[PDB]
Amino acid sequence: MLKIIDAKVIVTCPGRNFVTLKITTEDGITGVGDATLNGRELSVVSFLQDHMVPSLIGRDAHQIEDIWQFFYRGSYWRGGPVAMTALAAVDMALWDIKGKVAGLPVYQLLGGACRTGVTVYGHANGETIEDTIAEAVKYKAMGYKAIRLQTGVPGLASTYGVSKDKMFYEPADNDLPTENIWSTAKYLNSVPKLFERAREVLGWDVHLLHDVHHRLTPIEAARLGKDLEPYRLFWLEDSVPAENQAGFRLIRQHTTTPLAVGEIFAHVWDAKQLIEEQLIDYLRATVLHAGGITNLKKIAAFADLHHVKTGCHGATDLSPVTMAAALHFDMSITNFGLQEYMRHTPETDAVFPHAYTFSDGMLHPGDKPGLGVDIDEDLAAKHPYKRAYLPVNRLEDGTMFNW
Amino acid sequence: MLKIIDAKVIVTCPGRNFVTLKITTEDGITGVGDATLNGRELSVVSFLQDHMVPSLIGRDAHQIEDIWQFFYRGSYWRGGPVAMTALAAVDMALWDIKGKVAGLPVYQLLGGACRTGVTVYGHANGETIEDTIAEAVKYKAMGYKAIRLQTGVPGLASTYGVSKDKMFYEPADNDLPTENIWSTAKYLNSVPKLFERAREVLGWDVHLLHDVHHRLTPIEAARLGKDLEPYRLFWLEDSVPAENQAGFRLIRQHTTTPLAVGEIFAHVWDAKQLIEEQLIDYLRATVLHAGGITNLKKIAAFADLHHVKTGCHGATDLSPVTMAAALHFDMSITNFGLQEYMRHTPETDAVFPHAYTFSDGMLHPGDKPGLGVDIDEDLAAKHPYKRAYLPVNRLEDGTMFNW
Ligand SMILES: [Cl-]
Ligand SMILES: [Cl-]
Ligand SMILES: [Mg+2]
Ligand SMILES: [Mg+2]
Ligand SMILES: [Mg+2]
Ligand SMILES: [Mg+2]
Repeated sequence: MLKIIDAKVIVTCPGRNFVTLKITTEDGITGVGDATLNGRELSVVSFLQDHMVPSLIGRDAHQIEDIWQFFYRGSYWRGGPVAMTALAAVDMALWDIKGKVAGLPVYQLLGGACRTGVTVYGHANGETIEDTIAEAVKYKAMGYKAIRLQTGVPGLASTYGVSKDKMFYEPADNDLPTENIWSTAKYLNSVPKLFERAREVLGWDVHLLHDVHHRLTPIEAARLGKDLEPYRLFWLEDSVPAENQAGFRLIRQHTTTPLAVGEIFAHVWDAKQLIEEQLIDYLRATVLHAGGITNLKKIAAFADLHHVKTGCHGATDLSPVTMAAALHFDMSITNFGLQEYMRHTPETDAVFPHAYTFSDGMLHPGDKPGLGVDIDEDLAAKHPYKRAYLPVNRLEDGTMFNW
Repeated sequence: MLKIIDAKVIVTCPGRNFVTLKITTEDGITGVGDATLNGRELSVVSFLQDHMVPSLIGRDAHQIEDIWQFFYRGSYWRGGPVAMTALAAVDMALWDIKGKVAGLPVYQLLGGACRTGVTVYGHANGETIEDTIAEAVKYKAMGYKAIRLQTGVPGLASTYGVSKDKMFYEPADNDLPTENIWSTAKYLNSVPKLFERAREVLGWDVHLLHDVHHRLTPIEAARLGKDLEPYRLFWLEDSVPAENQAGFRLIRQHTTTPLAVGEIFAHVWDAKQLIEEQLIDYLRATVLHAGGITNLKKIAAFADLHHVKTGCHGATDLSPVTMAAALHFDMSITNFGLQEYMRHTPETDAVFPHAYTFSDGMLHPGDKPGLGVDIDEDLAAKHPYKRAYLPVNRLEDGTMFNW
């Protein structure tokens, strides 16, 4: 029995906001879990500390699945990004604890190593095509096997994924949401040239990816996928908002460009139709926003029955605690596809010391017991919360749209 | 142009917790909206005051749909009970303001009166069948045209909906979740007798309802629905958890007992398959938990294409502000089915003075401009927040289950 004696929520902003749950057991074994929900951080803080945490106290930390079900079913209102992110933080901390008790890295509990390391993709961006390709050349030189390309839309002042930051992209940049303007036509007429040029310069062995970031309708995404077929993308991501899962049927009927979706998904139900009808090739859902290792492991098993591989999201708003958890998960499944890896700031790496390392285009979680990560509370305390929002996006006529 | 100059979240516990948003405009017109999420109340408080509210300041309150879209899309993570309940509060308050500007009750803006009043059901319960039926007789003498019946399960210490409270049921009763134990078989073998007896005593004109409260599988619910056909129930509610909406296909194939579901639903997507395959007869989703009048009006329109009527949830954890908004909505649609009405405490009614009245089995929202409800802030401040959780439920072997 590993009785839980304390559970605390820590908020810090070492370059951007992160929320972390730290659980302590009676004999001093601790675990951490990430609870960061970009642009709505404090709602999760409250969901944990005002509501979930009081029920953790006195529970046996060994009971991972029962605690998971207790919170998932016990909340009454079911799922949603706030609830599932809070649950993720508990789940990650409990797996961390399990590994420490077992004297083993978490991946050893989930099936053991299925690969030598975890292949990542990097984030090339620029205002013009030549700018983006110059960045991609850099990522290839740095040993990346896979690279996402995003580029400015001619005739629009701003677009998703293009900024002054080059090893990462940090869009939550203002204390009220930054407003953008969008034209779908300007984008559809321009973005295929990016991938034509990329293949001319970079060749055909490197994997190339693209995030549409929710801006198309299915018949538009069908067209974009066809236009991109000649360049053999690894995936085309989040092409259309996915609440209507049948929306992907039209895409799938018209293009063979592989499809990815799901960084925002909170539970299996957000992907069930997509997976069961073979409408996607990669599921982007994460241990952070879809309810932890416990839940993502179940989802991955279901995905593997339908040729779906994992392509976990990995933007900066997933802390090093999520990255550790994601790497243990990624190491231990047959149907791993790719792992996104945006670099954290040096201050973030200092606040969350961790065992995972990057070499030759792959991450590896290390072999420390548990997750192989912790939070330095003293350093965390030196970086207070700073309100910061994700941007919003409107059409040319002012219509509220999807960023 | 009606500039928003202030927006405050007020938390009060006049017999149970309620959260309320109050929006003030430049020239003094105010609106209120309910934001209460039973057992997770403080998470919505934070989602509103730490994240949404800062964007409300300076906006034109007339722009109801644009503000709705701004929050729904702008949060990035989409939907979920916390986000959609926060959004409902904003939406209710904006409609309140709109009615006030227009000098009309809200139902007059949504289509006008479609009926003389809003028919409700009440809440008969007791430990034995005789006790439950005597309660029903009381409600029938009070002029209720529809009555829900819940009764103790022989051989179980407790069950859903049975307590010492008789005009309402207030299950969030402890500062940690109260634990219950469940046997499906004991319930399936016993509950039809309640409705057999009810028809012998009450007759056939009164509408009789039952809330299964998430405790069956589809084939079990199919059986219960068949067993209850002789008694012609108005609806059989929440028979199975509904994340897998295709679960209702088996129930529908086997029984003609009418089905209701959805008090917990946060958005149209939670009901889309249920509605489009004609799997239910009544949608239970509310202006509070499914994103306001704006969203529920759209959902009701979709429902009406598939013979689905509204049966909004109306338990105590929906404040009088929700009930006002629910009644304006209920008055103004063709496909109204029934409105649930649990009584609030006298203290709750005093904190939330309201125009709506009850007579001859119907509620009517009144004819004041706006919603016809307000919050008395001075009185609200006399009743501080008190943590209180919904109960949890486990099977005989300890398995975490659905309450
Ligand atoms: Cl949620
Ligand atoms: Cl949510
Ligand atoms: Mg910076
Ligand atoms: Mg993305
Ligand atoms: Mg009481
Ligand atoms: Mg119910």
